[PDB]
Amino acid sequence: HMKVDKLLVRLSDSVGYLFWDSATTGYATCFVFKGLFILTCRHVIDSIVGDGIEPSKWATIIGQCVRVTFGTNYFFVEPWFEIHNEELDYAVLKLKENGQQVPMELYNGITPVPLSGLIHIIGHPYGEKKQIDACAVIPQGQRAKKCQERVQSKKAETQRSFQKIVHNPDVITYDTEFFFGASGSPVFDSKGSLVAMHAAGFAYTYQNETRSIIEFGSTMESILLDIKQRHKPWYEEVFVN
Repeated sequence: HMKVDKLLVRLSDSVGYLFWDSATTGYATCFVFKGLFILTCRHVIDSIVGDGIEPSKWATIIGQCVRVTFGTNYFFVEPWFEIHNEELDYAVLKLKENGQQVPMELYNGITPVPLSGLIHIIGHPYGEKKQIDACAVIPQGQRAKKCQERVQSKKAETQRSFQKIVHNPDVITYDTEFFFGASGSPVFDSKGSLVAMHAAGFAYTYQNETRSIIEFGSTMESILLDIKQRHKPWYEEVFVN
């Protein structure tokens, strides 16, 4: 369908390339969540700050070492780091206005989480050009079976490893090229409505190729509930008011 394809091209203007150069250098994907606030994965912030830094200083380091481009066209973020979560692997940052127009926010209400079918992901695999990809949902009930099949096929040449996606309705699973460094990329359902944020996969190297057993992202519903419970005053000023 092309009306959805034209919609996803429009939405892709809200998907950003996050770059950092701190003690290390790297990139990730992010997207405008609500207003000036962007979303990315929590493990990305951990890579920016690195290990052994007091929490009082993360906001200053983030403000000093992060830049975001949605295309001199870039945004800094505010030295502010308060809404985030390790298990759901999300982090909110706030863009600093600089006269350039902020792209439209992508959170557009309570999209149902697709239990099967097709989803779309927008982001920057390999830290290169922005891409829009279509992926098939892997239903929850087939996750454990899919993982063992593919591990055994390779060994032909356990499930304690995968037991963070097995009974987790808070994630969608799928197979995507966005495994290659596009963590933080927003995930859309077949209508082009924001449903999730791509998180990670299960990396391994086989015949000198880096591959992944399965990929997953945390649902917007689970992220928003966490924000609603843990940061109710912030939720009401940003989402309600």
